[PDB]
Amino acid sequence: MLTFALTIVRAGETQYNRDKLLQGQGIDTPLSDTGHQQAAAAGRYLKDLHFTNVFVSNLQRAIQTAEIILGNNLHSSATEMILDPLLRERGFGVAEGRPKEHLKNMANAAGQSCRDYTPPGGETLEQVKTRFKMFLKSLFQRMFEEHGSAQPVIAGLADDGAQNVPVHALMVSHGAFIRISVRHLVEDLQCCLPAGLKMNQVFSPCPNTGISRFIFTIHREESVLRATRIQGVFINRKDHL
Repeated sequence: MLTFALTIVRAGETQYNRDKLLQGQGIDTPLSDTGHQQAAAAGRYLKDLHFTNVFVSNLQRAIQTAEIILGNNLHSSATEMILDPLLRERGFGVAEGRPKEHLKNMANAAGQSCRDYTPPGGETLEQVKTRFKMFLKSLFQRMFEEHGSAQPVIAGLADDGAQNVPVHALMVSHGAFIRISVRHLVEDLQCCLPAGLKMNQVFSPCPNTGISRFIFTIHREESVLRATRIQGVFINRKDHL
């Protein structure tokens, strides 16, 4: 109707990951050398895939990660890299630039758990979730426009779940945004899970340039595009590291 693969990759490391500082949207700096190497390893890993569509956070570390992946790709040089602010990392407001532990301290000082707490000038979970839902609606519209009309095999390889799926989007984003996105796919939209992936495993944090994959089936429910099936394939893969 339209079936398409979505590969999701977290940005590479900046200078600030090493120090375990909260980056969010307000720390917008380039990849470290490690970051470059992570992105290059991810690019070699995915080099045999044709990405028909590429969507990227407009934060620099995400842009560069995507550039390096595409620069390593054997098939996707004609693909325009779409910059989408909807893919930006969760904003952590005044907490940005502080070590990650400080966020815990602020939460505790406000009598709230970390899941409940939003620092001044940051986004709530609901706000980020809203950005992913908007991205998704926009994703479905763009994918059906270019590609639409009226069980995954998991071998431990770069093309798992997508060996014979020609329509393939790449999404390059950030750790907290990706975590929230996966949660929406898994919890809200109740996507199928493969091979021993369950609730417990699916919610682990994605490492820098960690790679996840879902297969979407979509159609027109009389003028409204909806997913008739979302199939998880793999989450947070880092073999290339």
